[PDB]
Amino acid sequence: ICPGFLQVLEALLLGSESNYEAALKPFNPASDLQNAGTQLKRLVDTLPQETRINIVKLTEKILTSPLC
Amino acid sequence: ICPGFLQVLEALLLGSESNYEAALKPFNPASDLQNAGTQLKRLVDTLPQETRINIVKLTEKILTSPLC
Ligand SMILES: CS(=O)(=O)c1cc(Cl)c(-c2cc(Cl)c(S(C)(=O)=O)cc2Cl)cc1Cl
Repeated sequence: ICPGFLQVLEALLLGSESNYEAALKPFNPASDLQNAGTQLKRLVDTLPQETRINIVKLTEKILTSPLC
Repeated sequence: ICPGFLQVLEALLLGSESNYEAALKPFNPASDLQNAGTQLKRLVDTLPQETRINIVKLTEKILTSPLC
């Protein structure tokens, strides 16, 4: 799952549209499910710039939190 | 990283607030980084109900996509 998911990590924060949904193509998200992923991208293109590098530089401290 | 991250998966979609930030406590997200995680929760409490079970039932089809 690590590999199949980054194309969405960028299409989500480092993307704007077309790459996020097209990135979900290989995942063939259910109907509504995909719908939620589309808006998921909007919320990303609706925040400032620091909030962008933040959730991107934040999801790492929450998931891949270095240190112990 | 699989384990340390679900407390946020629920605090994010199955949560509203306090559990999401408090869930990031153990991850000690940087300053702004955490800021982005706070709004991250708002965007979740700002969508309908199907969009909620969707991104939750969607992030699985994108990441843990069954089948091949
Ligand atoms: C399935 S999806 O593509 O619609 C999706 C939706 C969300 Cl909310 C996140 C997400 C997940 C988390 Cl945990 C955070 S955070 C690092 O702010 O908690 C931010 C975001 Cl945008 C990630 C993805 Cl890939």
